[PDB]
Amino acid sequence: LVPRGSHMLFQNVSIAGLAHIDAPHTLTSKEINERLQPTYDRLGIKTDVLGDVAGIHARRLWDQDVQASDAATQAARKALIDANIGIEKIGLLINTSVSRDYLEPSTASIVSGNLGVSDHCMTFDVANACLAFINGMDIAARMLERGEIDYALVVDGETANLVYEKTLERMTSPDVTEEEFRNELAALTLGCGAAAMVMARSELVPDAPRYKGGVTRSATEWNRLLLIEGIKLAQKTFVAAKQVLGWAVEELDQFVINQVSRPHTAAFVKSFGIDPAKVMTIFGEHGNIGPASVPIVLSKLKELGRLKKGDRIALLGIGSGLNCSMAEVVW
Amino acid sequence: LVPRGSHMLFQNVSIAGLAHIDAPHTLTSKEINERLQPTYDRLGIKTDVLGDVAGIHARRLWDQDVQASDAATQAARKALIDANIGIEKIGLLINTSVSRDYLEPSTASIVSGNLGVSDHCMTFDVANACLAFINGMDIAARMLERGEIDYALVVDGETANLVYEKTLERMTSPDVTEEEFRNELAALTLGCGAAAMVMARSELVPDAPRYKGGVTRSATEWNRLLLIEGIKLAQKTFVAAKQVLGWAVEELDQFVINQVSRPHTAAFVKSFGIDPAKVMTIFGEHGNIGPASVPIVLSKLKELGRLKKGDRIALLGIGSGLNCSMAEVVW
Ligand SMILES: C/C=C\C/C=C/CCC(=O)[C@@H](O)CC(N)=O
Ligand SMILES: C/C=C\C/C=C/CCC(=O)[C@@H](O)CC(N)=O
Ligand SMILES: [Mn+2]
Ligand SMILES: [Mn+2]
Repeated sequence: LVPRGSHMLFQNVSIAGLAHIDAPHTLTSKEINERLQPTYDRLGIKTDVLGDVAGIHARRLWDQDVQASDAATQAARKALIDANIGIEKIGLLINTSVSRDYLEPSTASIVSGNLGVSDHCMTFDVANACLAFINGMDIAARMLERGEIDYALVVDGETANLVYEKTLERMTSPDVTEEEFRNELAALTLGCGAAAMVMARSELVPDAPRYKGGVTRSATEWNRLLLIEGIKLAQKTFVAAKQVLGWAVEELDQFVINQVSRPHTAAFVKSFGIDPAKVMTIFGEHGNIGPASVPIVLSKLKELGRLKKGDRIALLGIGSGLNCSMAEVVW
Repeated sequence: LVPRGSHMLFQNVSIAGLAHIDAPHTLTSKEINERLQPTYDRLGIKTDVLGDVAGIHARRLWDQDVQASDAATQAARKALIDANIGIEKIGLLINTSVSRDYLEPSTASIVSGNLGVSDHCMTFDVANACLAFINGMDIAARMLERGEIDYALVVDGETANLVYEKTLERMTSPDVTEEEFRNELAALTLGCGAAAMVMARSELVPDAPRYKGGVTRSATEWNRLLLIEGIKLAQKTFVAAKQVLGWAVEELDQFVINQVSRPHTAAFVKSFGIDPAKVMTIFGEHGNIGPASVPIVLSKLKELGRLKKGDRIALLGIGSGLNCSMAEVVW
């Protein structure tokens, strides 16, 4: 009768399985710079924007022409093994990546066809920049909590090889200006990789990690500056999380944050007073893997044995929109 | 304790408002053919594939460079007027179109920024070829039924002007073959338009039309032939609808079908024995408006006064994937 925050949390949703793929090919910003060196000179910038401003040593790329669906399929296979279940159990598959095979059909239907889902499995894509994986988890959770399905797959594969090729080669043309060159430059922090998660009704997977859900706030009036507005949005979203999830910063055990740049992380951790030891980071070697960053970090934590039963894990993203979501997992 | 179909239907979800935009510029297939006539000759095809095989007289195009977000925004404004509510009531906005402004941010966040949504409004895109509008209605319904929100906007704007321009001009090049030309040709059945819907909790809008929900089946192994497999998927989806919604063909008052081609409609209506008078059609003058087709047809029905309290309306789509969804509205 009387609402309270805790009421809209999910009670019967768990994480049954989780996997990630690291893309194989390391590319350093050293190599990239040396390719860029003559156009650094030409325009006359002595600053190493990548290594020094952004703090990115290197990112990973695919070795072949891997399509988003290919990478998601691979991660999906691993996550079904992690969960110990066959594909015939899956009732929903959502694809959440920014990289997409086609305008249509959906990338989800391609991954579904690859894995061999049943004729009962519902499939669609969600797009929301870096927050989409959290969006897809929530959409699946609502079907699970209702009892419409028993298992769901949320997948995300990212490719940046073609982005680099076009952009690297603009940023060595004689006809490029500075406002041009500086804009294009952000393209070169992006990285490749993939992640997948199997979610389930908790009674099917007793004592699996629990997905409680979370909150979203937006500042779509905004669809130096991005950083400031991002932090302000995140502060407001943190209040909403206090109100629903009962969060205090000191009671949380990990912060799984979308992975952008050393300054952006720095600003985030200071502004909320977080112990940086509770914020695993991968941008400096993997670059920014977009919406796949969050589950990839969570999967790496699990695998390095860094999580334990009862840990409170905060998943959080600030994304173009602007949008900000925060959700809790209890390991 | 014991499941039954009716259990997973929505009890507290209504349609509060509905609007469509027709794109202004008529283009006939006559004109298009006369532009194509010399390359009909060259390859030596005496068949009028558009007018005779597909049955499309004409489609509508935008007069200016209208972006998907622009068209959705317009339809959205109309639907909020239809519903008699301000944008500050909206807690969710989902964009379901195939046409997209950017890889990111989401088209939804752009429409949201245009309308002026509150900082509480969650926004994201869904992509699933022609079925997405039905997918977005269902996603919103689950949030509404739970009580997470009170009002949602589902929007869809489609643009095809640029598709035509590139394609028309391939299909007049000297270097085009027949397998090429025939493939490209399907591009020219597509049309422009937009639709928006306001959904709400039923107690907020007493005696509004009721959204019950529906069912989905897939044949993603398939991600002349498409037609046959489509009908077979639809027949299986109809069985699922019988099992959940209790459908019989004769008990339904309208069939709101995604709008493809005269043969595809024909095959559909015969295979299920539907009275063609219960299947409003717009493809012959508007072409195929993709996922916007369904709500656009529903909006036209309402406006021509063709629906009455208690009418059972079947929304149905067969889409690339292959996927098939069917849902019920009770007017
Ligand atoms: C501090 C606020 C900024 C963090 C947000 C991320 C911006 C840089 C990116 O990584 C974007 O691609 C994220 C996105 N598109 O949603
Ligand atoms: C009879 C089965 C075929 C009907 C399906 C539609 C195919 C033609 C189109 O209109 C596609 O664009 C639909 C789609 N992409 O989901
Ligand atoms: Mn290599
Ligand atoms: Mn005109």
